[PDB]
Amino acid sequence: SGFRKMAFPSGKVEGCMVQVTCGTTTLNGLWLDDVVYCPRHVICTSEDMLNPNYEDLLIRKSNHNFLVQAGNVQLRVIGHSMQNCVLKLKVDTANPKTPKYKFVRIQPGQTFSVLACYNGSPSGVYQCAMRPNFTIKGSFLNGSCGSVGFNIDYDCVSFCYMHHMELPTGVHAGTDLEGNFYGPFVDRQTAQAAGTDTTITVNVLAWLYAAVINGDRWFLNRFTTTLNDFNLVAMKYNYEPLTQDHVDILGPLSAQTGIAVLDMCASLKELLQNGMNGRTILGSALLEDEFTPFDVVRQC
Amino acid sequence: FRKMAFPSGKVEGCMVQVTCGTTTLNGLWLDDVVYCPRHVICTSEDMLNPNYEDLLIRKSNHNFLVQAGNVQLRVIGHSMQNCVLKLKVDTANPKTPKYKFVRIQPGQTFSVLACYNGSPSGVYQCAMRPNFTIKGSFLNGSCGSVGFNIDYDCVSFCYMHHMELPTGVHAGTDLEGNFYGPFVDRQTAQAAGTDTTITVNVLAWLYAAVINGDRWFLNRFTTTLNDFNLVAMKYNYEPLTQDHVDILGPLSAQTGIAVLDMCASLKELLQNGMNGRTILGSALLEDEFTPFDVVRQCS
Repeated sequence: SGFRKMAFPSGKVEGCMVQVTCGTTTLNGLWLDDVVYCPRHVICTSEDMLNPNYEDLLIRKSNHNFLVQAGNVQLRVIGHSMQNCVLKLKVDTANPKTPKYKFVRIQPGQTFSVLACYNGSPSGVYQCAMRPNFTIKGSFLNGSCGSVGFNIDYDCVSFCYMHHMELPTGVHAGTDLEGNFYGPFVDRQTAQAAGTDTTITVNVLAWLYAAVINGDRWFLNRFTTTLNDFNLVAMKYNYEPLTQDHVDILGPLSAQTGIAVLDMCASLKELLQNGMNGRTILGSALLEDEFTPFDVVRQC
Repeated sequence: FRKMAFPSGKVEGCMVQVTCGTTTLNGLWLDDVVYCPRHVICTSEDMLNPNYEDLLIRKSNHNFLVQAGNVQLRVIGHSMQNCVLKLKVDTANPKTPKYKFVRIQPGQTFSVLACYNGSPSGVYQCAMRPNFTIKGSFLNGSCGSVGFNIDYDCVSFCYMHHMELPTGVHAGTDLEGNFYGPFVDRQTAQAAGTDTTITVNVLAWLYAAVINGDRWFLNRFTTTLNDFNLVAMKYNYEPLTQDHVDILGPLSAQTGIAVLDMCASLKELLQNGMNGRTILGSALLEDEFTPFDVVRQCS
């Protein structure tokens, strides 16, 4: 048994983190080629944050107002522009540690690693999923704004997230690397409400398939259900509704095993009504929903 | 409040692949020496009662293929230090960090860089269990994977993966080749003892809940060092020493709750359970955060 939530090795990302300072605010930036990306609210004092006029604030700034520091080497800002909610700082030197990279926008349910940074120093790495209410549940202290999220292909780093804000509920909101927020959030200090967080049903189903592959079976039942009956019940437990798209994605898993998808849904419905009754599933005492189908049918 | 692993960049560039015959596994390339488990010199038919000292006398330098990515490393010498092979190579690793070999004690935490055929594929944080194994995620080919801690600029290497026990747990040595726990590097029936819950790490995690404003398990009572151990022992909870109370000091000052007061809360959590409640979003009590981890991640 055993199924550890593993994060990607962070090496390639660590040599791209830098420190950006404007006036008195300092946060983290991302140095790729000859561009440094960082959140635009770096140009705000705490008093501008209630109703920032980003265009007003940026026209009044000069290249020499931005201190960029890659360890002990201080870069020179040669120009700048603003793309949505991210600020792009062109510098005179390219980063020689630039990996092969890509920008992707993810959808809720997907997972990625986060390299938590403070003042341009990496401090830790963890693995997480984008929640259905477009928030992330991680450990970001003051100064982590600008930490980034990524996945790693064969050699290619896919950057998908950059941390902007902490919500009063304790969770964290951010943009893709083109500066478009995930979810309905804005870079203001106004009262923002995260929606209801729900369990990622398709993610739970892929994990339970990995359990039958790894020997566990005590939770299977002889029943089957329809997609509509299941969603009527899952909704009752704050579970995300399942779509045909989700069913097709699980296909190969239900091919390696004998169990049709709507079978596993009937089992999952029984687990919700009864609980665990002390037992575990792949050494876990809770239903895990932060392992995608792709992850499961790749590292069987 | 998530379980965070150290950044792995400084370790990534020290992993290599070591082949001898048909066996392939991971090695740790520091200065001009490669470290790897000694059973790399064993065939699957040789692991029944291996004579390592005899098996190593047959072998020569040219029986070891050492790959650092696309480059090849030439072995100029070999030696054995308890349970690890030391392969002397011809070129020094220019990515060698400032490093140190330390041995840790059960209950302590560290990050593991899980590898396959010399290639890092994942990182995660774990604790050395009181029965001397780790609940890890290693498949075939991850032998030789390393565990580490990062002091400010200095990497402390404290673990090297050797074996997988038939229960899901994994066993290993320090970098000087001394095993953690009562295991040997033979394919035979080996049993990991009774695992217990690291009580001092649970307490530090309750302090961390209190820092994050979750303070519902707090009560007016307190208990004694001797009364609590009586309840702890009954529930499979390692006894609490006076040193443990001294380490929890800085967290008792930040929060105002004394170790034996907080111990009265934990006592109540074990007897009556959680009454359908969560601490930090959990129905179970986490025991893989040390006190230092909580100071690191919080204050």
